Amino acid sequence: SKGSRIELGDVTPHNIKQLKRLNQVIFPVSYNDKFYKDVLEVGELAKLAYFNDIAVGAVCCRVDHSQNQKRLYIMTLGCLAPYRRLGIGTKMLNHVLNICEKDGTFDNIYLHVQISNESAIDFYRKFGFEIIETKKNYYKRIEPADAHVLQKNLK
Ligand SMILES: CC(C)(COP(=O)(O)OP(=O)(O)OC[C@H]1O[C@@H](n2cnc3c(N)ncnc32)[C@H](O)[C@@H]1OP(=O)(O)O)[C@@H](O)C(=O)NCCC(=O)NCCS
Repeated sequence: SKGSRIELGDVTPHNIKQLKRLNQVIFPVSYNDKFYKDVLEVGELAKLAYFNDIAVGAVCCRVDHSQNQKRLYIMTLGCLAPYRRLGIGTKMLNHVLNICEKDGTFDNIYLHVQISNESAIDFYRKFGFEIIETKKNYYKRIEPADAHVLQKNLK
């Protein structure tokens, strides 16, 4: 962490415009105004990521109670293409893993990855996420439509 050029910051009504902008470039699915209203309310579960004080990424999560578990759902975690492989993803994922660890009541953390997202699969598997399912036709508008469900067990 020391000397690091990467820093995470809070999402606020002041920089939320910048979050949406980042998400529009990085992620193939569009998020509605509800998404953005909700992110302003999850506190530490939404962050902007900065490299040399430039906003280049963001992570947005939600608490999920499904399958009789308490789950952390990563809805978006990503950064701008020219800044990849610099540790920014790791900083964002470690931020969320650290919250779950301090809280202690989460059963797992999971997310959906388009089957073509080789680099995302590589990234999450490095941290102990596993493909636990491939959902056919998960995505409505993009090709390919299928998504892997990646999950890391915490319990
Ligand atoms: C997936 C993503 C978040 C990774 O972020 P990042 O900052 O590049 O990740 P990091 O620099 O912390 O790298 C983490 C480790 O993951 C693995 N990894 C990450 N990207 C990889 C790639 N393209 N190919 C192979 N391994 C990769 C590596 O082991 C890497 O460590 P290393 O650089 O020492 O080899 C990034 O590629 C991204 O923003 N993707 C677009 C958004 C997306 O699809 N995210 C998934 C949800 S839909």
